[PDB]
Amino acid sequence: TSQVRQNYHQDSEAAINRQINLELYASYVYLSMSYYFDRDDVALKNFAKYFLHQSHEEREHAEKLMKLQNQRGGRIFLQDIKKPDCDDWESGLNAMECALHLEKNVNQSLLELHKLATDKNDPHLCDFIETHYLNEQVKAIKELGDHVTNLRKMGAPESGLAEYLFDKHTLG
Amino acid sequence: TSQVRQNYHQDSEAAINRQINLELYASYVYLSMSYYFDRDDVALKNFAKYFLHQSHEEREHAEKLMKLQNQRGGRIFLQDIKKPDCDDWESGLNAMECALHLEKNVNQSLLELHKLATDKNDPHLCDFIETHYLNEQVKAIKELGDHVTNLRKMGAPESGLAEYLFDKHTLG
Amino acid sequence: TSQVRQNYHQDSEAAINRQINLELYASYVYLSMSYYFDRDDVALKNFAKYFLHQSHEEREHAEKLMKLQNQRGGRIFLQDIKKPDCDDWESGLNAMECALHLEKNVNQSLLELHKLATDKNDPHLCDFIETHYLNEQVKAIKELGDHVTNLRKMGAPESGLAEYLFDKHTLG
Amino acid sequence: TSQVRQNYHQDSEAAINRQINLELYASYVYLSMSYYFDRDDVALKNFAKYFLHQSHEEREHAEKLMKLQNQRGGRIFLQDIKKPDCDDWESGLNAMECALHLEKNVNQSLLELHKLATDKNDPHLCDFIETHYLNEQVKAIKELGDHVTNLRKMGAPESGLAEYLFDKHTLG
Amino acid sequence: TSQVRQNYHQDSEAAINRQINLELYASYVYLSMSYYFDRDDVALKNFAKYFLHQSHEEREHAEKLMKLQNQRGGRIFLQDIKKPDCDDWESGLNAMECALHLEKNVNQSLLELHKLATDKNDPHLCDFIETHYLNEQVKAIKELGDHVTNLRKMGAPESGLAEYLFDKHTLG
Amino acid sequence: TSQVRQNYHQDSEAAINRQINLELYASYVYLSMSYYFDRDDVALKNFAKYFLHQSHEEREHAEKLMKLQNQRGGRIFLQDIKKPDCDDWESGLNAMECALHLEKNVNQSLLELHKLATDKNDPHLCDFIETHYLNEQVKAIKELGDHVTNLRKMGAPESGLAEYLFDKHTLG
Ligand SMILES: [Fe+3]
Ligand SMILES: [Fe+3]
Ligand SMILES: [Fe+3]
Ligand SMILES: [Fe+3]
Ligand SMILES: [Fe+3]
Ligand SMILES: [Fe+3]
Repeated sequence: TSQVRQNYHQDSEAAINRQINLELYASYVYLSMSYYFDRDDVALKNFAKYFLHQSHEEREHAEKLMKLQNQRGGRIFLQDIKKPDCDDWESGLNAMECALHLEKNVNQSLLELHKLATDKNDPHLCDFIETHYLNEQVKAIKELGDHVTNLRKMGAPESGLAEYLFDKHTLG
Repeated sequence: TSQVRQNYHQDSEAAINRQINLELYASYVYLSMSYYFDRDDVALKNFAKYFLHQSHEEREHAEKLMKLQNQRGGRIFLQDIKKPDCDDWESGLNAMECALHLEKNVNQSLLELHKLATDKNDPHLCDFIETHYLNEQVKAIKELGDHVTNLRKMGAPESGLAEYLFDKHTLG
Repeated sequence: TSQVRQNYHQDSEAAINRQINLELYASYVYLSMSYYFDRDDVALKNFAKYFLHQSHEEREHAEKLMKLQNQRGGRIFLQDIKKPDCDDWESGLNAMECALHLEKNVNQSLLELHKLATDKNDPHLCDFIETHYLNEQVKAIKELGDHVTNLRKMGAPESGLAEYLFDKHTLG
Repeated sequence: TSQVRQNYHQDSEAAINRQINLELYASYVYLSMSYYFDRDDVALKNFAKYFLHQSHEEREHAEKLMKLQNQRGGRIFLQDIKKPDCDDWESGLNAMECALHLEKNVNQSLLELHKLATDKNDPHLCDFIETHYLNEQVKAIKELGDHVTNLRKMGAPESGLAEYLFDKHTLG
Repeated sequence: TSQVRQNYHQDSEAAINRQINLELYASYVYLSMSYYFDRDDVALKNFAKYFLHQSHEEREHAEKLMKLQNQRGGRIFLQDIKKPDCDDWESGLNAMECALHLEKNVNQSLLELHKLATDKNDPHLCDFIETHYLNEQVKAIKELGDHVTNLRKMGAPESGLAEYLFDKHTLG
Repeated sequence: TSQVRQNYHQDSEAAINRQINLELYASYVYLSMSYYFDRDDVALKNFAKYFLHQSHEEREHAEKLMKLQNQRGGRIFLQDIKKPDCDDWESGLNAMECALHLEKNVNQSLLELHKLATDKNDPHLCDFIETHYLNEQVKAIKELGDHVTNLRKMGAPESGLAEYLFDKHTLG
């Protein structure tokens, strides 16, 4: 046992280890997306910048979870990061839609984790997810929904003018 | 009676009290409009900013009227602010059209008030409405008519590209 | 349903809509109070400034709640803002006492809302009320209790010297 | 009763009063430790600086708890601060080990207090302990565990070179 | 024996250890006083600030005595800090009166200590109490007597206006 | 085929895709290493900082390779990032030794890739590996060999003083 461990269930430690894997996978998906819009046949530079910064943020999220593990006396066990479930992302609209789907998946995993903490009487873990994850996620979900709405309104995916214009004004 | 009251008819005091209620209602309508364009299914950020600043201005208008009441020795009596007559505002064009309709309603109430002052020999009240309200209103009406014209020209409400583009260049 | 809605009960959405109405009413009460102390027969300038800034803060509180509604995929439904339950507020002490009463009413509505979130497993809403409302309210209640205590000590409401002196040193 | 009291159980008030006593005792223990390493026969200047700043922090923690008591309408009742349970602290390693033991004791008292708040439906108190105490404590526990690990690795307590070197590089 | 001990009687060492306990108790009394005037039913903010800074000063006095002990080769032995002899301090005037009483108690303990040094031929200890304690105490006693005089003159404790006014102009 | 593809063999494209996977794996190994030295039972803060920055660099290396793929008209295909082959890294010396082993593995993969380019007449790819990878790798290998030499000289892994001292002076 760790000399610093206090009120840290094995279930929580394990759930944290799984959260790290999911955040790392999310970063990989966004790195796939960013470079999709770097192709000469896509060329949406701002779409690429968006998913690159999202990828970096997800990595920061994983590194914060790993730090918490170490601070709670839990032991970080790492697993394989699976390949993004897609390689060709089609339009910018489909990529935003995929991103929303993945963010709502993380938020749920995070909510399930907050429930575990609430069920194991882990007030510190609760505050941590509330303080550093929950609202961030609600904020990403809303940004993506709005991106998706505007893209659909401007006529994307069929209007390439829209995706290009969306790139210059919003993502730009 | 107030020790500072001089040439202030009861009719004017009452008309001022009613003007305050209308300005407060106008602020509420614009607050409804601003948050309509904050929805994930609308996402017109600049439309939201426009109606938010309009809401703030209408509140300033009410507070100036309340100050005048106190300065003229009139007693401010407040009434219930009714709920904006709409909750779903549809397109950005419909919201601008509603805003014009409400501004022309305030200007008329203001003109009727200027008539009361002119009929009660209240030169101070007259200058006040002339100095702080009338032209402001003519200026809002013209800005809204132009917004409405450009939106209709660009193809709004049916062209979402137009509303989005209108948001980025004019409201933006 | 909203594309961004996740773990957001109808009860919570409705409770948020009601919280917005109460915050808007609180702003109206403080606007009534501010202009009460702008009368020539009252003339407590700092009392007026206090309740004006409180009014503005309550409006900011409502606008933050409306933003949260939009971010959680809830739909903002607005209701009529009732007239402040008083028009003549008597002394500065009575106004502070009314303000305390209304703040403890909001805090309770907020606490009841935090309970609903805790009962619907809404950790995000919980943090939101904890992060942006609860302590703020405890802080307002304490400022008002202290204002009320000092006013009663200095001899207010019967000592006009006290209310005037309280205005210059504390509110001033 | 206090005019500002709302949702504040007697149990919580009492638990807060006891938390204040423990934080004050912790400050006394750290003041004993700081001056232990100021002796001519010890002379670990940085060890002294560490426990002095820790002592000051614990005092700030008590003063924040006393402020919360006053803000919640609870009445601060103070008890005797017991003498630190030790006078000679031996090596720097033993002092760090004592400090860890005492920090894990405070964190537990804090966790028990968070449970009381969670059991009395005190969301404000909950956030307060989460916001200002819990993570701070997890952070102190981890800093001390690491200090203890490095000291044991470098060969302390038997190697005076280690304690001296630890003083110059880490505490220094 | 300490390698640095020279002309340091056991009586002096013990008297220094007792002086430390009294200074620590004085700090506790002032911390009780400071938070008394932070209550919603008292609300004398400047009275609170006064006794808080006094509390901090008394702690500095104890820490200087502990440093001297270490420098003279004496060994610091710590005892329990008793609870302030009061919990409710009534008026600001009574608190000042209590503070004077406690300061004259410390000065006497300090004078008795200076006598011990003069009787044991400890010129260094003599200068230390003369240099860092005696005049400071005479200066605190005079500030408190003057505070007490002005409070009694302005009509305190019965005039709450006085205590409030005293807070804004002198303590303020 | 891509409209920008010219002198880009399928073998090279595939070798680039494999290089990306290896660089991503290297980043994962360094992230495992960094957090190993963040444990309370390890606590080598500078060792953690070293492997964290190395992890970031390897990610930059992968992202540069992905950019080159897009610029040469090759299509990025991503595969699963395997879990670092170790979870407990033992001493700081073993971690450096592992890092050397992995860097010499990447350099070889890079050299094999430079051979493929030289064999397919791809002068651009050749310069790219020469310009951005080869020397960097020779420079990392030498830094790690030197780190390993100094650690072994100072007595690590058995001397914890050495690892701690190595952390403060070199990594520090
Ligand atoms: Fe994330
Ligand atoms: Fe207006
Ligand atoms: Fe509010
Ligand atoms: Fe503490
Ligand atoms: Fe003193
Ligand atoms: Fe690399």
